[PDB]
Amino acid sequence: AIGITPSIWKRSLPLSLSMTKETRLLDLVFIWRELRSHPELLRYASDAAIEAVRLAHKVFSLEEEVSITTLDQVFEMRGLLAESEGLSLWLEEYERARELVKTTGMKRPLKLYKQWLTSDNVRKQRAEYVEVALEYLPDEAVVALQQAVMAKMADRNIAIECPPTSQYRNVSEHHIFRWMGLPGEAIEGDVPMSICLGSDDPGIFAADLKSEFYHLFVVLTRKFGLSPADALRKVAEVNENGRIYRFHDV
Amino acid sequence: MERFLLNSTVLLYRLSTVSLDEVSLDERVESSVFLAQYEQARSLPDHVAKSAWSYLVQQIKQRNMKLGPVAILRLIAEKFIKNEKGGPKIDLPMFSEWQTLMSRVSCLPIIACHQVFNPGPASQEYSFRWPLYPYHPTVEDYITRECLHETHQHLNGSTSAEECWLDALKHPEACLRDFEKGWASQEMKQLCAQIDPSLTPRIFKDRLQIACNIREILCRVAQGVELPEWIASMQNPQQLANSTILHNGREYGFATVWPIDDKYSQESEFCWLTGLLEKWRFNAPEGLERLLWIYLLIQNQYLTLLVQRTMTELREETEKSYLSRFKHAHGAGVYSQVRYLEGRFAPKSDPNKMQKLLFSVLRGYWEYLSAHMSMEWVHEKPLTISQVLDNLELVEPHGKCVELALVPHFIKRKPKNGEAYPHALLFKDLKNQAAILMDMLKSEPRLTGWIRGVDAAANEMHAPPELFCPLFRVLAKSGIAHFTYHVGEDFPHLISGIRSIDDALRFLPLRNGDRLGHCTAIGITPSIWKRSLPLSLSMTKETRLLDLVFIWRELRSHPELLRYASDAAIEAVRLAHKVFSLEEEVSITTLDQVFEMRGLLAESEGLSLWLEEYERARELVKTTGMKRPLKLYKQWLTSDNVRKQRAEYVEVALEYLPDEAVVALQQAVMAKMADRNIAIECPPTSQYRNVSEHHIFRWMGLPGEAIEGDVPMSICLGSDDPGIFAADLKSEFYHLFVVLTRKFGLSPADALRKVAEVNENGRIYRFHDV
Amino acid sequence: MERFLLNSTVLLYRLSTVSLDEVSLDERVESSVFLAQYEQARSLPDHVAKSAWSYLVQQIKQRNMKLGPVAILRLIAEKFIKNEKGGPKIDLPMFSEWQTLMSRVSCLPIIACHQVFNPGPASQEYSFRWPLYPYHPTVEDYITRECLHETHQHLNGSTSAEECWLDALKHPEACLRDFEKGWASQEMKQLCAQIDPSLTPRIFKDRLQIACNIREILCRVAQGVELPEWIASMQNPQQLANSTILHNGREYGFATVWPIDDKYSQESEFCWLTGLLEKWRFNAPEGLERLLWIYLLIQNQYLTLLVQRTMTELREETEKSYLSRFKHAHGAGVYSQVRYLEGRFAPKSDPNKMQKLLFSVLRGYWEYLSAHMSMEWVHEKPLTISQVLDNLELVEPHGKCVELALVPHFIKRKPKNGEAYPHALLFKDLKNQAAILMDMLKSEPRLTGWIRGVDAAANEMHAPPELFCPLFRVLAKSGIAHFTYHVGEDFPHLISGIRSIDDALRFLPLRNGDRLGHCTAIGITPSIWKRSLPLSLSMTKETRLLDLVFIWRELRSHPELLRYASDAAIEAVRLAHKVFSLEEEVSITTLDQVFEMRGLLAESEGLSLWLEEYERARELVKTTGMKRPLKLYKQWLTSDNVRKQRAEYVEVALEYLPDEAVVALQQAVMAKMADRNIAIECPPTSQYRNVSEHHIFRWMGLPGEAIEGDVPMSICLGSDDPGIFAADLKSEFYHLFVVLTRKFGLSPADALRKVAEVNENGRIYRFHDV
Ligand SMILES: [Zn+2]
Ligand SMILES: [Zn+2]
Repeated sequence: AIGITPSIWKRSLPLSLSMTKETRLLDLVFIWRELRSHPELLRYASDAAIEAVRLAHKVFSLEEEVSITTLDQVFEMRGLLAESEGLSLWLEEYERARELVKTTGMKRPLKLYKQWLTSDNVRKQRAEYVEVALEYLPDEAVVALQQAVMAKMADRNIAIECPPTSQYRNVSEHHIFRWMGLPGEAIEGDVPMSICLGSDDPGIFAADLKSEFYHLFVVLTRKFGLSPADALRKVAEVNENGRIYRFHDV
Repeated sequence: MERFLLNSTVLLYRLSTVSLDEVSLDERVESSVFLAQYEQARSLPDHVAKSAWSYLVQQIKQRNMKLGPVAILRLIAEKFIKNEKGGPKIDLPMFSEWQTLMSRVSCLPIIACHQVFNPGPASQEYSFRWPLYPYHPTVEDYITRECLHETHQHLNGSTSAEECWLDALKHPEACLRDFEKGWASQEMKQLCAQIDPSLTPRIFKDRLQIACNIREILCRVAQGVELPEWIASMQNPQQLANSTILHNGREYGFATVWPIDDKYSQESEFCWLTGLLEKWRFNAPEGLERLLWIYLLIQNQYLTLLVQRTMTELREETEKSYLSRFKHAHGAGVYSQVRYLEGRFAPKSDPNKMQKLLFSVLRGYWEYLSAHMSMEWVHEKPLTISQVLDNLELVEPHGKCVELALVPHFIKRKPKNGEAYPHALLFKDLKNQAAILMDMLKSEPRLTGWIRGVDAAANEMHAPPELFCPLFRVLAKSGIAHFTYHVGEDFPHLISGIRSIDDALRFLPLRNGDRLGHCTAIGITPSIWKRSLPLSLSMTKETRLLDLVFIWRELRSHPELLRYASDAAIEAVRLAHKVFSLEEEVSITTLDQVFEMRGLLAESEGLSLWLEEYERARELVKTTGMKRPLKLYKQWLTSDNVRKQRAEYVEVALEYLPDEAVVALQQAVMAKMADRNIAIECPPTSQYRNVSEHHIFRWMGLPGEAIEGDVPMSICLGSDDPGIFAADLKSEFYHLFVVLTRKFGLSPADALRKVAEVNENGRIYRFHDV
Repeated sequence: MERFLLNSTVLLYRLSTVSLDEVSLDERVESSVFLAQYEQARSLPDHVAKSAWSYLVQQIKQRNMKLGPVAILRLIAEKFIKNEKGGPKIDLPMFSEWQTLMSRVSCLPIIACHQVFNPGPASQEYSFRWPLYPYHPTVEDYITRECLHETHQHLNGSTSAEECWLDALKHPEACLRDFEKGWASQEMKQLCAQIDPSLTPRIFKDRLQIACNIREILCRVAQGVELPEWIASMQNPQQLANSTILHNGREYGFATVWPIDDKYSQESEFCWLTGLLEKWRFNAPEGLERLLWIYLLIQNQYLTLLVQRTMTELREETEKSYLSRFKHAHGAGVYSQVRYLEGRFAPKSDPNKMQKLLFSVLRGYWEYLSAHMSMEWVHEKPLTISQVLDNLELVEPHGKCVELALVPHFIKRKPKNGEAYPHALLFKDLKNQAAILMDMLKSEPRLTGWIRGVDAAANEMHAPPELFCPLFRVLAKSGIAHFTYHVGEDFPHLISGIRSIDDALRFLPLRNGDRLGHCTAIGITPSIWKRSLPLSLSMTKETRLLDLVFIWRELRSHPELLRYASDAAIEAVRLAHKVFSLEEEVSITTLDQVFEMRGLLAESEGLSLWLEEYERARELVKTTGMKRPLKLYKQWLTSDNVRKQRAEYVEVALEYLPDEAVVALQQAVMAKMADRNIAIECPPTSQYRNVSEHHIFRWMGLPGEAIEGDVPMSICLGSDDPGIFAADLKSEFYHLFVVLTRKFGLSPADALRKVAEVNENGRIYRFHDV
């Protein structure tokens, strides 16, 4: 999602895509969170906030007023174990909710999250479907969200295993090249992200890590015009990322 | 300085009160002229006026004339009118000054003087025609090829103020009846005091009678008929205030015989004036010249009062005023000057009167067409709307004649002291008028091909756009295509006007190709909008709160105006706190929710074709999260405390928002209008010294007038000048051309392109049936 | 996802095979929908489809509807159609999606559903009209002022595919006859398998009969007539495959009484569908709703097959199809929407049939004109072409109605196994057709004012342009002004298409103002021409050699492409070495000499009006130095070895020439076209995902689509969409306007200017008599 461009992500897709209300609300909250500080995307942030409050109004069947701030509070508690205190080694996260229920000001987020978890009406509304326009956010805004997630990943030093894989006609349109920073594929505000290699091709017989390495080398040398040395450097950086971020015991 | 001798309350009073044998009135004409100039054009620096008057006397004395109407008219005619090509025309460099003069003086005496003292070739028999235009071959060729399109004609009925003078003389007692029924109104008392302090209905009547009697007497001398004996008894102009004069024991009437059957027609007036000036070519009797002066002064005063403003209008409910309207829109040639004419009329609350008005309009149109094409007319003498429509169905849109599109008005009135909700009784009267219109359209479906549009004109502040939304929706379904609504004309604040335009956009059912109206609030610059205005303007709390919400909505996303958006939000929450007498906390978000429901019918569910918007509120009341907006809106509609607080007043600084922020709001509304493809009918109109400062040029994109972030908006033309006599669509087209060519330096071709784009917008956004 | 419930082979098979009392078919409708989506739009990522179907069921269930044709049609109508101004229209933002939908679904059921569940004002009596357009005042004003011009109308005869459905129902046995006579053809077997694998003529016939019977039954319920008793016996939709149903011992017919005289007319279809949906407004019987579903599916499948494709065409040889054609080109108003219409028809090999077709066309045109003007018609009832021409001579080009220009086709067929020279028998059949045409023009010289042009359409690869040059020259002398020839549509390689256009330019007798055709090869970019193509494309050796010679000719003078020119020359010499089985040395110069003689008639001198080109070769054989070119061309024409080698195949790399070189060739052909003032009729059409990638925008010069060295080429418009039902010139004009305004960001005025230039090119390069 953070490698595919909005340009080549909507190529044979219907002008309206239907999702679940829970995903729609969470997406609106995420848009607000990430575009609050963007001076050029404040309109989109505000519209996302307004739509999020509205959709929360039915999803929760709320009669009162719920602000985007308290919606954010509610949705930051998704990491809590459901059956902790609101519904040996497991003891820590059994009580992890106790700190939350101790905070005197965490009332309405807590009860709202409990409705989100247990209420049959809220669960039916969560499974409900709603339509979203393909151009709900412009390409610029989608790229801004992608680059924000990129920056988060780079800051936390989280690597991305990228094997070669529906909307790509040719392999030269793959997002691995955008991540590797090839001219014409990288976008202005991109951030390097420590891509690692993986031998996983969904629709091929008899694939190998060497096969994918050679495929990347061939694409780089023939379609991007890179010399063998430069192409080898680019593929080797990803391959070495595999070793740097290996899980093996040191 | 010549205008002050033909339009002056002081001069009229003096001349009408002193005896006709006084003689030697130069001192007093001069003093009254200076008083009139101080009252009307105060900014003359007190010595330019002295010098201008000295030059005027010098010209009169050198040319061996006497200070009087004949000399003044001769000077004006030599200065403005010539002969070129066909008939008299106005100088291109002098047309602007001529228009300013027409705002004070009637053109017919001047044209008569021109025809007498400087006639054109004695081969083109001149038939009087108003108004006088300049000549430019490019403009004439463009008019001949494309014709002119009228989209805004609703000012004095739809006729020029100059035929209203003769209509008043024809129906003096109808005019007196209207004046009295309306002089009880304060608005009117103030207006009468501001024009002529000691006017009153009685002197109004006396002045009308004096004008009629003077017209009769001067017709006698124009024909040269024997000066009847009772003229000797006539010594003091006040004697003419009455229907008869008493010479010795007997009461003689002033009436005489007139050549033309209609003695109150502008042709008759022109003939009489031409004869009088021909007889007085070399000199005139002092008393009769003073009578002519008094007649001209009375006419000009009446026209001033009329332009600055039901029954006299009812008298335009025959197939005569409309026939003259169509003949006038058509030029003097075979092919009409005006192609697509929009005809706006007030809808009547009586079905009979409505059928009446519509039959009159349609039959006048049919007669006009019959005078320009020959065809089998089915009913040679239509008597009913059905027969007139049978006749009109045969007319093809060849383009020879005018094509009519009728648009009923909707007059908005101020809310009254006690009603269920604001503008309840107004919404009612509109409901009954719309019901009559819909029953008409039913009983005659063919009337949908001639009634194309419902415009809501009248004062902006008296009813907001959100009140007309249910009516416009219901009419849309009853078969009324195209909608119009006056917005941005008069506003307590520029932000208020911009907000009104935005509310009209986002509440009215305006479809693609619809037109709004003047929309002055998004054309006038903040620089030239606060030029003689107090540093603080007072508005109503409801307008203040809505303006703050609008500012927040439009400047949320502006990185450079976030401070103003935040302050607007905070002030909006505060003002809502008293207006609603709320104890709890209301956010700007819920305020926005509350104020997006203004388009709902008040008596829908919170207080056949009407069923849809009777239940339109049910969706709102179904949404579980729309509680507090709903109850708050109900308080806004019904609560007596909230209504009193809404009518309360609060002060706002003139620089509450900087020029940059106001322009940003204007450009946001511009972008909305361009996106929805809504056109703006812009006629020429308080803060503009010169016509070159008009916002039409900003909209047209002239360098030095357009602002960086402006958006084109599809301006259409309209012949509506509030303060002129005898204006026309051709006159306004020529005025725009003259301003563009002389003040903006544009070549004739470029100026013609710019004016033609607006004119063609009239055709593109016409309401006529295709 | 709604399109897969109205156009689906799997759904049709399932619904037509299971009993009418099965009930509860949701699982299966869903599974068949996913199969249809995988078969048709494969690129949906397998979960977007799941979600879309879930949303569809959610909408149906919330609005208390049952999964079926009524619900699907209601959803589509609410989503696409409204009421604005006059009659229903499509959203401007939704028009592109509506066009894509029209490529799969018929519009009449959707318009009926809109008229039932969301009618406009009850004052505009709606008469069904196809297709549905969007509304924009600028476009409507432009159409009213300038009208639209049709230069390319040759796709399904000249009628939309939607009336062909009713024509098939009217003549089921004619349609069955055509299907069988053509199902023996391989091309057709492959097409039928690719659309519906198990189609066969027998199920074709059964489906037509089922559609007819369902139409009769549903007409009964639309009128509400007593549900005849034999409906109970009807249990399985296959029972409707036959002309009669057997209830108990008896055979009952399905026919009933119909209100309108023509029960197979689109008005009758609309009336029946409107009545059915009105009766089923709230619910419908499951069995009858399934019958309606099956009818819609059968209609859509038939239309898909028809659009993706003699006798049924012969049945359009009356003065009915042409009269409807002209009435449809004319709008609903007094003045025609289409001004200059080019009418293209296949020339018949029988003089009787040709006279027949032409009398039908001319009489339909005369009837259309008689329905719009009143004049002394000489022969009130013309019976012969001479009488119809006597009638038509009185018609002036005022502009009220359409003006017809007839253009006979020339269908090119693939060369056969054994003939004297390639396309000998084809050139023959063309010769006989041209002879018939010339004898017609002789026996009636006035027919030259109505037959203006000989177009050669059909598949490009089946006959090269050089074959038609003698025919076009002879016709030019027989009195046929203007010539047209399809080029650049389908090519084995982009270089091959560009070469074909160049050959057409330099061999056909195209004069100033002539038009070529699609010319896609010089509009499609090399970037978007190789998107799903194999890295190697195989062509014939003759095309390969000609392409190499063309590359050399065009890149000789290019300093940056000299390497490609030299390689092309070397490869051309090599390939000529086997193709000609030459032992000696042949240079590229003599190869060029050989291949410039392709315009010569084969049987001239190397193998009355025809005399000129019979001897045209004598000049060549006179030139002493033209030996080896002549003998080589004779080998090229006659030698069996050379002909076998010509039909041989060879592989060419997709990147044989770089994008730069291909663009250089395209721009060279562009420059040739601009110099010779040859226009390009560009209708909207495999490698384009979205319409914004069409080459018409490159030709129009939009930023981001035009290439640096492009040359304007006088593009004209044409209403020819290969894969849509119910398309129109107005529809394509609006589609171009919508794309320009929404995808390229152009203002309405700029977009209108760009589309208007192409439209006006249609008038400038019209073939009509001046
Ligand atoms: Zn107005
Ligand atoms: Zn074609």
